Amino acid sequence: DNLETPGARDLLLQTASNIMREGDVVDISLSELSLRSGLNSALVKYYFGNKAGLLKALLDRDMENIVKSVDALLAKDDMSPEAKLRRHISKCIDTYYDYPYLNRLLMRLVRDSDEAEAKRIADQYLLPLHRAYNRFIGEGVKAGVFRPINPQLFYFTVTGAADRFFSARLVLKHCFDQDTLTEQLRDSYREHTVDFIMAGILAH
Amino acid sequence: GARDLLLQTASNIMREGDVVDISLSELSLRSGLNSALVKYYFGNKAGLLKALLDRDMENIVKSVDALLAKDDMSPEAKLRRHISKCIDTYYDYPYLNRLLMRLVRDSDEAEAKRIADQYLLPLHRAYNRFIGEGVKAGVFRPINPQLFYFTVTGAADRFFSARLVLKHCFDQDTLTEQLRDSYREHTVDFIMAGILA
Repeated sequence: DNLETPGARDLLLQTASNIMREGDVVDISLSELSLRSGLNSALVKYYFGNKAGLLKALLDRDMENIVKSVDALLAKDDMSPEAKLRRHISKCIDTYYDYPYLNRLLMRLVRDSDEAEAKRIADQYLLPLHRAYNRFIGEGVKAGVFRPINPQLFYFTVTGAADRFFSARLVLKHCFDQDTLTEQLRDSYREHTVDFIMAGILAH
Repeated sequence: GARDLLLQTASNIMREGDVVDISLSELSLRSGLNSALVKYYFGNKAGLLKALLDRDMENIVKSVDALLAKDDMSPEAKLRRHISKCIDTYYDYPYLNRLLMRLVRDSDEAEAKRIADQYLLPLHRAYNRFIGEGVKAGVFRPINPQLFYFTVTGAADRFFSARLVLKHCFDQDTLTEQLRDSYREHTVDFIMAGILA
C-alpha cells in the first residue's frame, strides 16, 4: 500500500472548484488541475481515478454543506421556524455563491448515471433534503408561519439559486464585460436572494 | 415547412433527451428530412442552435411589449400575466437557458452584443422600469431587477432540473407527472410572492 499524504486530496478538490467557478462550465482540464495545484497527474489518478471520479468527489464535498445544514434545521432549540429556515437558506445561498456550478454538476452526474448511481445520488443528496423539508415546512404551514406550499417543489426552487448565480456570472462576463459574483458583492447578493426566498414562503 | 419542422424536431429531441448537443442523424430520422436540408437551412450545428434560440425567444420577447403597455390592468396583474407566459414557454422549452448560456459562452463580441440587445436587455430594462414604478406605488418590495431577471429567466433551468431529476430518481408514474406539472403554477406563485409588498 501507499504512505499517506495529508492535504493533497483537499487541495485537488479546492483547485478543481476554483477552476470550475472561474470558467462558467461544469468541466475541468486535468493539465490545468495539475498546473494550478502543483500536484502531478499521478496523484490525481490515485485519489480520483479519472475526471468522472474527480467530479463525483467534488459533488460529495460541496453537498456536505447543504446536507449538514439540515440537522440544525431539524434540531430542537429556542428558534422560531422562520429564523431556523432563514439560517438554513442563508447557508444554502452562501454555499451556492461559493459553488455556483453545484446544481449543474449534480445534473451532469444524474444525467450520466446508471441506475445504482442515480439511487445513490437520491439517497445521499435529494431524499434527506426532501424528507427534512416535508417535516419542517409541513409543521410551519400547520403553525401558520408558511403559506401552503409543496415542500419538495420548495426545495427545487431553492436549488435554483445556484443556476441563477452561474447564469449571472457567465452573462455579465460575456455580454457586459463585468465581473459579478465577487467577494465584495457576496453579502448583498446573499441577503437579496434569501429575502426573496423567505418572502416567497412566509404567510404574508 | 421543412425549416420549421427541423427546428421543432430538434426542440423535441432536446426536451426529451436532457441535452443541447443533438445528433444530426436523429434529427434527420425523426423529421423525415435529409440531412442535406439541415446544412442548407442552417449551415452547421451552431446555426441550427442559433435559429432554435431565436424561435423560442419569440414569445418571451413579445410578452415584454404586453408588460409595458399602458393598458389599465393593475401592476400585479400585468406582471402575473407576463410571468405566466414566460413560465409556459420555459416549461415547453426547458433547455432554453442552457441553450442561451452555451451561445453566450461561445460568442464573439458581435454575437454577445446581438444576444444582449435582442434577448437579455429588453427584459431587464422592462423589469428595471416596472419594479421601480411599482416600488414607488407601494405594490412591490424593493428588489433588484438584475437578480429578478435571472430569477424569471432561470425558470427554464428549474424546469430542466426537475424534469431530469424526476426522470432518473423518481417513479415514472402519474404522481411524478403531476408533480412536474404542478411546478409551473408553483413557480409563478413563488415569483409573485417574492416581489409583492
